Amino acid sequence: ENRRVNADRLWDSLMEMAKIGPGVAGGNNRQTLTDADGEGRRLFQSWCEEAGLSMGVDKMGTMFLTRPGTDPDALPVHIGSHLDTQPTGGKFDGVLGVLSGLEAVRTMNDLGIKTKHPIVVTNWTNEEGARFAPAMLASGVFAGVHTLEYAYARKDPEGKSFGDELKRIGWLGDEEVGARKMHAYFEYHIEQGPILEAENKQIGVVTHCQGGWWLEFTLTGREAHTGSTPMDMRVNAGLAMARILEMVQTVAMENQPGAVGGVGQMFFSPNSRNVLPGKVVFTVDIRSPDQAKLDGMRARIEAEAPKICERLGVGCSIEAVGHCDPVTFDPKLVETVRGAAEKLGYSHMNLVSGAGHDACWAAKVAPTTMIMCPCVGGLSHNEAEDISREWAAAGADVLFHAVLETAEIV
Amino acid sequence: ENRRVNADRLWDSLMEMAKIGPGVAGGNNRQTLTDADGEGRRLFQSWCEEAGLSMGVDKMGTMFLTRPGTDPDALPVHIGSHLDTQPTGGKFDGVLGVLSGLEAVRTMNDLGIKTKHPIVVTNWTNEEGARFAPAMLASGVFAGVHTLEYAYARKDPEGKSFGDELKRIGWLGDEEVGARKMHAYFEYHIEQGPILEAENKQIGVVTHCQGGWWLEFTLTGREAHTGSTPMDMRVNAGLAMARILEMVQTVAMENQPGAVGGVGQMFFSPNSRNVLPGKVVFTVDIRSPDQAKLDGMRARIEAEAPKICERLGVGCSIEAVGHCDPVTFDPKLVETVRGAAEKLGYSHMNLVSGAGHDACWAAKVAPTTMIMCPCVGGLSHNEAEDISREWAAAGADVLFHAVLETAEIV
Ligand SMILES: NC(=O)N[C@@H](Cc1ccc(O)cc1)C(=O)O
Ligand SMILES: NC(=O)N[C@@H](Cc1ccc(O)cc1)C(=O)O
Ligand SMILES: [Cl-]
Ligand SMILES: [Zn+2]
Ligand SMILES: [Zn+2]
Ligand SMILES: [Zn+2]
Ligand SMILES: [Zn+2]
Repeated sequence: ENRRVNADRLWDSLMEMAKIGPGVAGGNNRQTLTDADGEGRRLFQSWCEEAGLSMGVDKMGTMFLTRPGTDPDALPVHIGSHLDTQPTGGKFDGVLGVLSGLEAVRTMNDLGIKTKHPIVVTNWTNEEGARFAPAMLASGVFAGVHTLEYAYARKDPEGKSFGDELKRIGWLGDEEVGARKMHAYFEYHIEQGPILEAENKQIGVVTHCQGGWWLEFTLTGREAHTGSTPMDMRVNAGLAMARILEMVQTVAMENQPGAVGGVGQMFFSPNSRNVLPGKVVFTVDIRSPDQAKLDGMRARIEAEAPKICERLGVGCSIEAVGHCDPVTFDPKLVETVRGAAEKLGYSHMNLVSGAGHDACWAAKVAPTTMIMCPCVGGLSHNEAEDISREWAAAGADVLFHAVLETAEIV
Repeated sequence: ENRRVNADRLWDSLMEMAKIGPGVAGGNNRQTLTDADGEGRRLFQSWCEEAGLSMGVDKMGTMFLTRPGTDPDALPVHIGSHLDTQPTGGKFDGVLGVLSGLEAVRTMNDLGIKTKHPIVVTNWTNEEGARFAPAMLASGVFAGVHTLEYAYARKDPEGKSFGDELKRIGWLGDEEVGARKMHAYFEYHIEQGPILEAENKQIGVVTHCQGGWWLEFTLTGREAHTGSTPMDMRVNAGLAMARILEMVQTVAMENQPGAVGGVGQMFFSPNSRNVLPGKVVFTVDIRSPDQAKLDGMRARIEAEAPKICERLGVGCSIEAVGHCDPVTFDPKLVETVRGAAEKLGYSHMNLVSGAGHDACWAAKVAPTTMIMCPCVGGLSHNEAEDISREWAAAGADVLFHAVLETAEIV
């Protein structure tokens, strides 16, 4: 209640990691299994070892940095997030949670605090799902949602497989994925939504996570000349994609509040200015806090889209390339978080997470919750993503205390 | 009337060139200024020199192969097309006209025919405008529509410039672009439309070319998280693009008959599945045989599209990256072509060309017309583009006789 993390030390570690794999506007382009990700993992590794943590790496490249407890038989409390970013990443999505875990350890060392349960700072591979789909791939293997082989065979847009890239940057570890058992899992993360800033609250007590689908459409047209083909003879997969995006906007807007839909990825083949496309590939991202509502939006998109296509002579094929159902966080750990906020005198409210997180898969296999701090305009997945020294430190303080309650001081 | 070209020799030259830069389905991917194009140009060069033609090359890489006439004062009759293809090219778009020119020369040699006017077989650089926009770039320089510098600075999607690529494959010539004066220019080309096949006509007597615009849209959104951004806070340039494609389909359909509108090329940035795009870039291709109608479709697309975008918070920027006005071919050469068809006993009808061609720029600077043969289902810019030995030869015969009438036998 007096005991606080070092704000300047946390902040300084965030500005140092921001320099690894810079974007073009003061954010980060440090995507999974690139060289810059390798550099980021090594920097994090070295900081952690100077803090007395010992490293284990699983076959999905997930890094576990351990601070032993006083009971050698006791299961660990993990503090988790990701160091991998979007191509237009901010400095804080993922990174905040991992380096807050480090700061909590450093503070314990500064105060010579021992715990019953070990504490394990965790960096999951390919949270973002920008380079290889799905998102939360490593934590999904951990929870048994995906096989190792399935994960290894994911390809980026240049055709490189996840497995090979992991091996290339040198982070294929020896531990079986998901062989570690957790006593509890905590994730500190920026909100990525406008609510905490708009309501003037310092801490978000995360109760639930909204679920989502990634539906990948492959539409088949007929390559043909854009100048000499009569309109009544075109098989236009581009127009079909256009009508499908409009229909997604309608489904989302007919399902307010608590529903989003949209598309961020799109490919045309062969992508010539005077050739109607033979393939159009894109991903629809739909999400709701409410399972039945999410099921209903999916069924509907999947029924209406083939009819848009059939009206145009266009072939339509859909694959789920990502899926997380809504999650309810562990009520006991939710109280610990609220309690830590109150003990510390920090304004707080409950919150549903808008994004998915590795925490959502962690909750399959262990008591789990999350903590959020505010971010400016709820902007995230943009280089302009912004938090203050003061916001970051507040939530880290809450993380510190929640973890100590759960790991048990001696 | 007895004198016909060698159908097996023409056809065999088409099947030989088809083996250079193969596609993935028995067409061709032999785009401008690739190594495959270098190889195609060299094969054509060697066939022409075996036929006693002498070569000049301009600074745009256009190849002029000359057969002398007996009048020292007389300007040449050119036979023109292109050997460069789309990524999903057929074996016949462009190639038919260039190798028919060669076949006509070989037949003149076989019959020992001399002409008053010299004959110049012409292969123009970057007709297709698939790799570098605009289309008909070299012939455009020739007719004075584009500067040499502007042409050299065109970039492909990987950032290579036209100028450098021309130099690399070894086709930068020494002649000033457009220094040659032509007496007349003829282009034999497949129809790329269904009409000749459907009407059971062997020869298309081309009277006009429909004109067109390439309008390149750059839409500006805000990169944002596709799960955690509320719908009322998204600036969705993808949805804006979707509504613009639908508006184009409406403008085209409301301008029937004689209007086409469509999109073959599209880029999203940064093209991650969970990041709404910051940039969406695409090209709208609009065409009409009627100038006022084409003008009107452009004004309308250019007025309605910024309003679609402004309603979504999206910034809108439009640049013309290609333009040819409707062309009326030289009526005297049109009669020569009709006459050759009649002399030979080939069924014929008039046609407006759906595509643009180098012929359209040639017509700025010399009497010009085109000859078409049928193609199956009017399918073109597709590897499955199809003509028969019999169709190809008939139109070449008409080319031969039209050119002889115009160049004048001795
Ligand atoms: N904070 C963050 O990196 N989160 C990702 C993870 C995710 C993506 C798709 C999905 O279906 C479930 C989770 C995001 O929601 O974009
Ligand atoms: N041979 C061929 O396929 N021709 C091209 C040329 C063209 C392109 C754009 C334009 O505005 C005018 C002409 C096509 O029609 O796409
Ligand atoms: Cl090449
Ligand atoms: Zn995250
Ligand atoms: Zn993220
Ligand atoms: Zn052509
Ligand atoms: Zn073409």
